[PDB]
Amino acid sequence: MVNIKEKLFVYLHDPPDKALKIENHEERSKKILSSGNIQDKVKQADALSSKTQRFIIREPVIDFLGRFHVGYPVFIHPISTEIKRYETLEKYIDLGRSNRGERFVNEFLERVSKLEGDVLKEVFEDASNKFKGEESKQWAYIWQFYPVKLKEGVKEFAKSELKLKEEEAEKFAEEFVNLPADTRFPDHAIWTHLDLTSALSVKDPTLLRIKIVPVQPFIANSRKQLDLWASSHLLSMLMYKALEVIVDKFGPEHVIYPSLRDQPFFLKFYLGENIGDEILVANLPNKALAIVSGKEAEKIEEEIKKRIRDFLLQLYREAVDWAVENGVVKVDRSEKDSMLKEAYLKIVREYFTVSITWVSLSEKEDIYQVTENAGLSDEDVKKWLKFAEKKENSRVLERIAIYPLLVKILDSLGERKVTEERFEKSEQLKGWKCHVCGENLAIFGDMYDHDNLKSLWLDEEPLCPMCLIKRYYPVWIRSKTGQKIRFESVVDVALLYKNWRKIFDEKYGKDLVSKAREVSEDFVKDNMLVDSDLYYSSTWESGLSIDEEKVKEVVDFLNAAYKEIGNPPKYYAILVMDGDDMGKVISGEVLGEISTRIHPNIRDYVEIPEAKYYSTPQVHVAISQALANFSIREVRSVVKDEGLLIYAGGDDVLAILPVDKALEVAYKIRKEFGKSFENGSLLPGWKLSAGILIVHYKHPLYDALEKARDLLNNKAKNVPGKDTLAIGLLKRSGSYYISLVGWELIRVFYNSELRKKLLERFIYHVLREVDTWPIDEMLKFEVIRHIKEETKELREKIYGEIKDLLEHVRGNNEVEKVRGLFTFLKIITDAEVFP
Ligand SMILES: [Mn+2]
Ligand SMILES: [Mn+2]
Ligand SMILES: [Mn+2]
Ligand SMILES: [Mn+2]
Ligand SMILES: [Zn+2]
Repeated sequence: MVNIKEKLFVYLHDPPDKALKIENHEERSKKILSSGNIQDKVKQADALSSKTQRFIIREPVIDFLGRFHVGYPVFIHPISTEIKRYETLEKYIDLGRSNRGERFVNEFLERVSKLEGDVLKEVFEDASNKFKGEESKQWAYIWQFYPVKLKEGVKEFAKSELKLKEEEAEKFAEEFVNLPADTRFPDHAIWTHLDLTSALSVKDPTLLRIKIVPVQPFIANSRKQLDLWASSHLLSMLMYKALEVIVDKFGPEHVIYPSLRDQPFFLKFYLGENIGDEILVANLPNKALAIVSGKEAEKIEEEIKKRIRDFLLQLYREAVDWAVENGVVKVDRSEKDSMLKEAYLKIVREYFTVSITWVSLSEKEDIYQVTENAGLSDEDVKKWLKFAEKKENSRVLERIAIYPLLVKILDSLGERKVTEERFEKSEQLKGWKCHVCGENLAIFGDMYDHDNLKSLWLDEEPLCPMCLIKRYYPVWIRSKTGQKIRFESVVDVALLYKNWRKIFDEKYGKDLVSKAREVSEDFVKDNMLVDSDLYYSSTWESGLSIDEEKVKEVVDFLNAAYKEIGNPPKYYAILVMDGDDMGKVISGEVLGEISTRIHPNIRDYVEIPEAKYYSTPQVHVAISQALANFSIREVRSVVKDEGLLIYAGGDDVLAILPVDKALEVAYKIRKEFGKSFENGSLLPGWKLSAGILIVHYKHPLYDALEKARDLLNNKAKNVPGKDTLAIGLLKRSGSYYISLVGWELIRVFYNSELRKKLLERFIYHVLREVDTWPIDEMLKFEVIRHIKEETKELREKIYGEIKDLLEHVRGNNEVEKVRGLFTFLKIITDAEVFP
């Protein structure tokens, strides 16, 4: 139901360069739109936005080209409260004003508006050319690529017409595109404001919350890395199928969370853009927030559920066909027909529960009634409401004025629904269970004895419908995107340690392949080993799936290689990260004081309640965009091809890394999640906790994921103030070493001379002594004990370093701190884990 002209008008009610001049900005919007159409609903949208405002200006103006003017405008990070100044823009504007004054102002404005109009026209043309039939895809394309093409055009304008250097031009454009929407409260960029106006320009706008469950039972129950990735990615695809409805009916700017801008799924499967291996990463969470017209709410709920069910069923059908064709199931046409029986289709149908809930944004009601019935009543909240009541002179208001609490409310309701629908879930047939998961009925399981059931399946491994879908999914992604993950096995990731696989392939690869051929022709496929574990001599020594004792020759060959280039890495690392109190960040209760959000100069001219800063919807959109930038760009940039980044949607991250790269990667992802700005774009100015679990490759994956999630949720997030890294080493021995450590310790230790000496006895004795010991003296004794002019310096320096490191260790008393620090030291200094 998308009409592109009206959408362009209501969207560009304000110009992108509103920050540049506040005076007569509607006129510039009229010029930009003049290329398209002629410049209502926007009034209602503006009023609804105005209801969220928590200020009364006591009239001051902040503007680059203004004439009472209170100075140039800056940008303030919503979470960080860090101030970002438009340096290049400021300089150029100042020099221009100095040289030609007002004439320069009008001429420059006319030029800039001419450029924005041009770019808008070109983009519109591209949209109409690429998507002739469908207006929805057109608007999606325009909304997506407009700020980009604008950035390129402004960069060209600065480089050519203004004769600026490459760096200065890039800065000029990046600062131009990321201008604020309200110079008084530069929490958010102009684009998020445009998005909100367009979203709220619809009749009876309502807030829609979507949740798809279960995440963990589906994901964490994986036996293979490929199955894990498949699970995460399939979940993300389900969320994309859900959001596709919203994008179709309304547009991408209607989705508050997650932000759809630069989303690989949105770009590839909707805008048809050609995408690389970045599509392999799962960037969409299982929770979503959108703005939808009130009349069409239920219809859209049914439509989302319908699309998800249908997609899953088609996926299952294609899966069945694939399985029958490639020999995954050795079956005849009658049985193939039986594979699609109502029971299995029903399993597929009812596995995923989708809870959609909504609340009208513009239906007036008592603020206090809403919050009290909700139970969201703090001392701060009461003041926050009182200010609104006094400002609007009305006790009852549109509930959008209580937007943050509303979201909370919605979440609550959603949660309950999740339970209810789960209670009314039909029991599953009684039968033999899937060999992969062990919780779902296997196909043919109800109809056959276990032996016969085993005979029907490849490698004697019966599959449930969901696991069959899960097995077919990588082929499906390969067909739809031309992409497959670089590392299929967990051993693939483990062997990245010190480039062991590359070095070994280069030196002894062909010989290992040939001797493998000597043992059997099954082990070698496409001149490569069919499985990576065949790189280990142990696999050949014992368990295999007889043959001549030539296998032993291979083994000795491998052992010889191990003598020459070192032993192969049998350990890998699971990195699971999550943001600290993210919900409280979004609601804004943790974020702190409201005063910091205002431009410093107008602090006196504006009246503000003595209460917490609860997030306006534009702030929510801003933060969503920040999380999208982080997950889509930064995390993937850090991991690169050093490992496998399975999932990255907003705050939470899931990746499999080699043991050497794990700590660096985790620390750098945390560092980048710390940054407030990268170029023009925003980043989360916040903190996250993580869990790193080092596991032997033979260990069952589901248990490893369990212990990793355990490390993150029960260890790292249970520390006051959080922001901790929980490192666990689970040796084949069965011994489990856990160390709780602050992020800085990684950097300090990497810088420490202690590391240099350690890499090029002590730790064991320290752990032995701590338990019985009654401490700085106790430490000093041992440091002196294990470590001629040089030695006093080295003892003093390493004791100093240990003293520094102990500070960053998560322990409540020094006994704890030493135990943790030296547990960490035990973890790194393991000859088995770090050859
Ligand atoms: Mn406006
Ligand atoms: Mn306006
Ligand atoms: Mn999270
Ligand atoms: Mn970066
Ligand atoms: Zn299964």
